[PDB]
Amino acid sequence: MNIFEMLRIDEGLRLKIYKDTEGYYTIGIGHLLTKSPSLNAAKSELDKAIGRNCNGVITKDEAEKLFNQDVDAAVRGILRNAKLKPVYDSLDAVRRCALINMVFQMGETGVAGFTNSLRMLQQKRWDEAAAALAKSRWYNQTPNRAKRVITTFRTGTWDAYK
Ligand SMILES: [Cl-]
Ligand SMILES: [Cl-]
Ligand SMILES: [Cl-]
Repeated sequence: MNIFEMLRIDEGLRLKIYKDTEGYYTIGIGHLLTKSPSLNAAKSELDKAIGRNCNGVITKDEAEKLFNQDVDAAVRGILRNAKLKPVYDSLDAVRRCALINMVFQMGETGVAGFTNSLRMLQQKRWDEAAAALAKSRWYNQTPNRAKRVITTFRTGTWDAYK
């Protein structure tokens, strides 16, 4: 099980524009196009992103090229961020995927706001961290994917995805 398989499980795969759980226009493997209400602002974002007139529809390969990009972006953003980098440095390989997950989903900034949780991860206090993470809107909005990730951090195993 790797980061790509973990996120394919978490976000699904869709070849036509769609709305995410928060109502925003998405495509492929949780690739956020726009926050804007405009289905038209979304088709343009899409074409900008693919480099073709897509008309809200893409291929699998395309969907995969975008995923490649986003995961890479997610990793480079952690490794560059002052609050995130030390945490990641301190983690084992499995818990590392867990922080990649959260960052792909909520961006660097939002994950960087979970101060206390970050602190307990870095200190290796698994149960405490799991407890704080849960006290979040994130947990309340997408509880199943959240518990999965939260379990990844508590355990250090792929149990929850297996
Ligand atoms: Cl926190
Ligand atoms: Cl809460
Ligand atoms: Cl969920």
